[PDB]
Amino acid sequence: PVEVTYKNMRFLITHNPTATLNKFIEELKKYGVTTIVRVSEATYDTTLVEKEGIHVLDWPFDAGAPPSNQIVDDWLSLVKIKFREEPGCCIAVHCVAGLGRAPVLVALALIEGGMKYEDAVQFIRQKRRGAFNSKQLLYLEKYRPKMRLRF
Repeated sequence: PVEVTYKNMRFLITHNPTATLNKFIEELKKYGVTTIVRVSEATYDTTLVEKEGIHVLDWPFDAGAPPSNQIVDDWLSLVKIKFREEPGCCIAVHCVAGLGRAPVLVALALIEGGMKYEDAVQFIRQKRRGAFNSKQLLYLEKYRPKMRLRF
């Protein structure tokens, strides 16, 4: 469980539980996460998660493949609204391995928050070493930001 914080944003990058749901739920609730963004095939049932009060959003894309335009647009709007309506909260992004798709979204949040892509890569790699493969680093390098988040 690795946590990334920048300005008004706080993220928890997680993976499929190593160990079962109860420990997982308790940990998320303790971190203040109000939303889980699952971008891959997930190994747990949402029904218990939602009963605990954490909405799950399922925006999957292929491992190593870049997220669709819609996914990026939807993610950036969620980041824009959620942290303002619930200041101090945490957003969880979940990946199969917690090394590619989930850090990629967090990198996009950091870039749209003012970081250049190399700053964001290092910012996440400081918390989760070995994140991002070559295909994914190139995507972050080529990404051209909308630059519409306000702080």
